[PDB]
Amino acid sequence: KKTEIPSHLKPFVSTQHYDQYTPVNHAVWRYIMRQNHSFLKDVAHPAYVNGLQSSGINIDAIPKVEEMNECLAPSGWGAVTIDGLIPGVAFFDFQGHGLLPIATDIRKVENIEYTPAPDIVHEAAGHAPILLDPTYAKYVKRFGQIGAKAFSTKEEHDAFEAVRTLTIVKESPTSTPDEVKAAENAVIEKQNLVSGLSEAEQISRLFWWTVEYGLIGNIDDPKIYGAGLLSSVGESKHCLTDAVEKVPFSIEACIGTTYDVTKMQPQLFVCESFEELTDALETFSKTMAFKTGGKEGLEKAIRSENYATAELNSGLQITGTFSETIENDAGELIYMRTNSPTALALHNKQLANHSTSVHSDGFGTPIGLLTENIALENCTDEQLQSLGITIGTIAEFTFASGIHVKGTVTDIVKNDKKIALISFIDCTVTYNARVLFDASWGAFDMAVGSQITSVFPGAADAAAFFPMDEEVHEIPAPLVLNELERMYQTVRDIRSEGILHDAHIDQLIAIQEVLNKFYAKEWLLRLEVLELLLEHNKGHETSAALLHQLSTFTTDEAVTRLINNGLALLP
Ligand SMILES: [Fe+3]
Repeated sequence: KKTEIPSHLKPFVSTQHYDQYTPVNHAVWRYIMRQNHSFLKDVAHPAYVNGLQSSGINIDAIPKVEEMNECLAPSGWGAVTIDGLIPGVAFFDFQGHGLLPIATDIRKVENIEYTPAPDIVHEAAGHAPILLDPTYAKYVKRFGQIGAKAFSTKEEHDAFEAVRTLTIVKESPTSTPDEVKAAENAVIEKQNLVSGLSEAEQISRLFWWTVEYGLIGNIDDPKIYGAGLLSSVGESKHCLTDAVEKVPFSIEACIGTTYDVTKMQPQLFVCESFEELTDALETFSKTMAFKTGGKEGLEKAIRSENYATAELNSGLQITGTFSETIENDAGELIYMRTNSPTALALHNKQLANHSTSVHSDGFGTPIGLLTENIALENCTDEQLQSLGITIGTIAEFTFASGIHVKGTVTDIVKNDKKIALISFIDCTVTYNARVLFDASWGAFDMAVGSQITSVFPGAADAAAFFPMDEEVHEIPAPLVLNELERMYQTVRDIRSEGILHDAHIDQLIAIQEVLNKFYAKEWLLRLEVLELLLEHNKGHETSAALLHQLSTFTTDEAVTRLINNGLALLP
């Protein structure tokens, strides 16, 4: 059975259009994967070669994400297509559900060595292979669940929105250079306001030094598992040199080390085992608001200025933008409120009659034990009758804080044995002089709890809380393929047949003549023709000429390295 996509993450899911891959795109995939196989089979984690094949990824052509999804299903994993930049919490949430999110664009031939934007080479060929090791898949899935609970600052949310805006303007024909420059400046302004170390920044550093640039084994002879290294033979070769410091993995070093995506990594972190990473991630998770709860967790929710969920010891989950807290003389929290539409939930399921439409202007809740050391959450029906908490009865009780509640009880919502929500009408709630609830305001819904167990970003029932929009994407128009693309396709068609008859050899010589007359800088198609002739021991004169031309092709250092690496794989 295939891994299911949660309804809340369905809005981020797109479609891979295979017909948008040109013959050059398949050739670029093939060259990179052949180079990746040559070097990584000896220096990468042992799972890389069989893991790529078992993930549905082949060297000859770009992979289909739907095939990868079927291939990973026996491992309890899946693959989905995403279009454009998605929030970090969603990126991690997919992984927490055992789903690999893959952007399907491929890099241009001019950007084989470095792509400014991560492509299918990195997102499929880098992130999928080691998942075939169940210990690694366990770490990535657990990392996904923890990363989806990480709080970001309002400044980080603003910076992310501005970055998403720039990508839409930059990739649009209507946009002017000045319209782009403004979006570029908005990013610098928003990024400048970012300060401090959020849980999300720490999780981002941990993911980078493990899932992305991680090394495993003896520090003297480390093996590569990092997706960025598995997608870059150039970086993987440099990383194993003394030019890059190998440092033992630690949570402290990784969460405290910043990174630059533009330049090669100055240091890399070596783990002994995936079990070590999983244990360290769990130990780190205890510093996070989802595990801590309390005012410390709620403070992170307020700094986010974004939707968050507070879970009480009753199990009542409150989803909204938290805005204010009332603390006592000892700094202990006794009351909290939201300033936004709010929803209430039990067991990640929205309670009936407790949607955003009901709580449109905010939700306020006293938190603590009652007087006489009474935990209202664990109170029995008999104890509630003694307290006066019975439907149709005017209830009057005082919290240990001094918050005073008087109202006619309308409803009691229980979570199993525990009391979770007490609804009131004609209700007045007061703390000293301050009126926390006025009877003119109507219904008071009192969440029951003495402690805040967990604070996490987003919603407990995201499908109910958020609009699950079914976006419509237009199918892209069919590609028009020029002479060069057709020549690449012709070499691929001949290689697939596995026969090199006289007419096929004549076609290859015709292609070599077109390249000599009209395509002086075309090195990849020349390499593919040389590879094919050498494989079938045919066209001896054409092969010698192509080998000499490619060996002495250009003064350019990058292309020379790219050609020489291709020449190195020849029979
Ligand atoms: Fe990556």
